[PDB]
Amino acid sequence: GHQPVAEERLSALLLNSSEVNAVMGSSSMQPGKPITSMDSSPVTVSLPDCQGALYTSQDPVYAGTGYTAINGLISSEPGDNYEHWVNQAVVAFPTADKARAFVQTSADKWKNCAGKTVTVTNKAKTYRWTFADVKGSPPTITVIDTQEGAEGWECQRAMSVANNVVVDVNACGYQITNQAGQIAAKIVDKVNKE
Ligand SMILES: [Tb+3]
Ligand SMILES: [Tb+3]
Repeated sequence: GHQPVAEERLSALLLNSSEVNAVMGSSSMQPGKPITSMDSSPVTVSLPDCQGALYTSQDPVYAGTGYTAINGLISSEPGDNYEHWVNQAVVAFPTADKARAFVQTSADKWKNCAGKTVTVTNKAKTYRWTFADVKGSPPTITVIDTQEGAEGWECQRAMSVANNVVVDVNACGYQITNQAGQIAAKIVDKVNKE
């Protein structure tokens, strides 16, 4: 079987509520409404090409890449002070080649963000985030970013590709090590079984 994943099957690739909870160490995370388009809400990053290194599914990042469809979910415990937060998305491309090219581009951009602090402005609010080094083994990339302050809030970004599908994950919390890497690998397993 060498057929690509159909656009209409993207939602079946995401992790369910049990799976998200299990990775994150929670029993109460809940998903929001399906996300079915790229995010074009404005955000300013002091190094503009680090936008994708901070957030999944960003319009300025995916624009022009040939993607055909995106399906995602954001999950967290209820309330304003959730312990865990996950944004998981899968992005369909016409071919494996185009999907892989996008991850390669992402790897180039993330490597220029590694080991740097950037300033991010959103809704007239400004915060600084510090990137660790880019990790992972082909075709997966990961990087941990840490929000300034004594909270210790952090996010791990993970991106991978299988078949014609790019897997794009942001997992955040106070005890981040490789949750986004785990999520990505589980989504890749779902792509593989399509
Ligand atoms: Tb957003
Ligand atoms: Tb906060």
